[PDB]
Amino acid sequence: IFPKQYPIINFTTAGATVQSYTNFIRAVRGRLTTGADVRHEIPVLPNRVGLPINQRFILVELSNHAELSVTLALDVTNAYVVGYRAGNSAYFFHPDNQEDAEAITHLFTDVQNRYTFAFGGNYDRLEQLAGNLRENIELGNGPLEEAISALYYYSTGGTQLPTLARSFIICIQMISEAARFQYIEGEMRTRIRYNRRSAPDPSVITLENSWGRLSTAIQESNQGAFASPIQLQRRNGSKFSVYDVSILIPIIALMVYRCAPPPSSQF
Ligand SMILES: Nc1nc2ncc([C@@H](O)[C@H](O)CO)nc2c(=O)[nH]1
Repeated sequence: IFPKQYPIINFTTAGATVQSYTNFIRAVRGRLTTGADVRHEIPVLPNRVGLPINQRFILVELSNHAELSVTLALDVTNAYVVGYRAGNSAYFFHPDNQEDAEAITHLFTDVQNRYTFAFGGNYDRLEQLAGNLRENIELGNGPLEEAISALYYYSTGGTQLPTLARSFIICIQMISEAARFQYIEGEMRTRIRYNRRSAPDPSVITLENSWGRLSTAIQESNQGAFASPIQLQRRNGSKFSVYDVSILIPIIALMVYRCAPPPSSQF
């Protein structure tokens, strides 16, 4: 066996409902947050510094309607999708630094074929590759059915990288963004409830883009007040400003670690 098999959380597109999608996202969230380190009620993701590699990754087994499966690697410290495995191959985005390049070797070690892409996995590289921006890519259970198939066929040549980058973007939103924001799990539940496939709107896209910033402002907010107004976007593109963490408590599910557990405050 490898020294600690990282936790795997399974999900299927096969008979999905709002109940099985909520379950899956609760589980994933419950795998990521320390439990403790609750800043003004939001759980903070564990600091990358004193984190042992045998605690670094969560694996998500994405099954499918035609019994094809993909296993994604999730980085606990930010819920980032760092790479994936399909059949006997494993592919990882290009790491952003040496430390990450190092850690990534402890992932799917039993695969025969490992590949590290030339490009990184952030939305900008991926939108350019997909040749289609996030607001023009559809989300919902049918798009996720299509994504898992694409990732699995990349191994046996039904590649086409535009389609593969598009499939990663779809998968990053319905899994890591849904976990980061209670708001975005809500958009996906509606698409699954009505069996809709719709692109994300401005309120959804700006939350994705502002998560780091939100984590820093909530962690350095004085008492509950943001030391300067953060503007978000409405679903119609109107900007508005949030000045206080309470507005965001039903919105953001977890935060990336930025500052010191306060002094304590948990008990
Ligand atoms: N591979 C992969 N790529 C990503 N790119 C951007 C973001 C965003 O959530 C950033 O926080 C801001 O755009 N998340 C991810 C992600 O989890 N996985």
